[PDB]
Amino acid sequence: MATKIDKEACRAAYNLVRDDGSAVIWVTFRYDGATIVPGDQGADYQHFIQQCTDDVRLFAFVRFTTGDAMSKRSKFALITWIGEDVSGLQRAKTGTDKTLVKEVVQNFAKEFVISDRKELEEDFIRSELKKAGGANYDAQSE
Repeated sequence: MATKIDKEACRAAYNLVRDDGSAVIWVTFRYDGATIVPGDQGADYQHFIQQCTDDVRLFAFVRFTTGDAMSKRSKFALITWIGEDVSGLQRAKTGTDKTLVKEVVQNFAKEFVISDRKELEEDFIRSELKKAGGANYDAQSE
C-alpha cells in the first residue's frame, strides 16, 4: 500500500557488512515493481564499477576505512545512485522510499548522494566523512 520497502534484506547486510564472515562489502537494491528488494551486490569496490549504470537507480552501502576513529577502525555510510535514464515513475518513489530505508539506519555515521560514476571514488567519499560539518546554512539552502 502506498510503498513497500524490503529493508529487511539490506539490514541483514547493513550490520553484517561489518562481520568477518559474509564479507559482502556493500549491497544495492532497486525498485522492482512496487517494492524495494535486493537487485545487485558487491564483494569489493571494483564491482561497483561493473555495477554502476547511469541507466539504473539504487542505494549503496559500503564500509570505508577511517584510519583515525579507533571505533571499529572503519566508517559506515550509504550512497544513492540516481541513473539518468530511468522512468519517471520510480523517480517519485525513490524520494518516498529512500526516506523509509533511511529512517531504519542505526549502524552508520552519515549517508551520501551521487549522480555520476566518477563520484563513487574512495577519495571522494573519504574526504566527505572527514568533513562532517554541514555549513551550507549560509547558502540559503538549495
